[PDB]
Amino acid sequence: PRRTPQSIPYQDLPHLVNADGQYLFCRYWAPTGTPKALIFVSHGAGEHSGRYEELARMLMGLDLLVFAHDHVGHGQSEGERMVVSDFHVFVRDVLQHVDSMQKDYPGLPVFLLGHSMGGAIAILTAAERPGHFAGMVLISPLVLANPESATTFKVLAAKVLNSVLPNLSSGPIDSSVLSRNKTEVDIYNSDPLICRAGLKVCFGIQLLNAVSRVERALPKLTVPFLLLQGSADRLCDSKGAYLLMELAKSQDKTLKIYEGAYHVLHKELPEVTNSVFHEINMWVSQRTA
Ligand SMILES: O=C(c1ccc2nc(-c3cnccc3C3CCCC3)oc2c1)N1CC2(CC(n3cnc(C4CC4)n3)C2)C1
Repeated sequence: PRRTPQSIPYQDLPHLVNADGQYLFCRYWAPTGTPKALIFVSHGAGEHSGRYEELARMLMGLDLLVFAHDHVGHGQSEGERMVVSDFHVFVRDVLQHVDSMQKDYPGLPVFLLGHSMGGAIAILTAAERPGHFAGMVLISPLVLANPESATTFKVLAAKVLNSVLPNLSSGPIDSSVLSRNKTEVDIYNSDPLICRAGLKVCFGIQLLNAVSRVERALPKLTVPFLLLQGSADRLCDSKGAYLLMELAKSQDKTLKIYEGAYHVLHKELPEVTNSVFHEINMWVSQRTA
């Protein structure tokens, strides 16, 4: 029988088979009553859906049915770790899961929540289905990568794109730039389901594709969104958040800047994280009443 990369049979776990025949591990948090809306949680590179337990439980407490899967190559889903044939695979698979849930739960509004790479996936998902999503919550979405990281990575990308170098990777990122909360950093460094290895160059190329595709999608984006961004973000440059606010056509767009905060706002210092949870709670509550 088919098993996760951690040797657990998929028959023992919630799952979905994607269009490429790959098993995706799924998570669900459903309220005891009739849901007011559905919301898909889109995780970022290297991590997995289990990192969203507390946010998901908050949203479920608002009577939303929260659902997620581990993207291909991540967590408990299948696929060579941190490989993707094309970035759109992630978007396609989100859409499959959304479409499946909308059948089981017809007539409900559907929201997207995405962090980091998962925020770029959310943007591209909404841009593919204009008018279909009720709203998007973006936590430091990948709109522009760190300019310094992008420049040096593009040099590595040149080698892989001009030669046959299938194993080339970037150096690992220093986990301390992910959050000022050292306990959250230590937890991230301890989770066996998180891939903390240096980025394979082929995957980083797909992140460059994500950035290019987000740029082209902005003038089409009309979905309501809440955008949360730290001013000291070394992964997704804050300039991308300002550009998203300026270039999206959405009539309902709000930006909250957390001064001094690092990339992972929902795992930051308690004052930041508590505010992040409260702001998402209010924004979703106002749009599901
Ligand atoms: O999605 C991403 C992402 C986004 C942009 C990236 N950029 C590179 C990158 C790296 N090295 C060389 C180059 C690059 C880029 C330069 C140009 C293109 C590639 O890696 C990225 C990853 N995540 C980080 C990520 C935050 C997750 N988290 C969950 N908890 C925690 C801790 C606080 C508790 N952290 C892990 C989710």
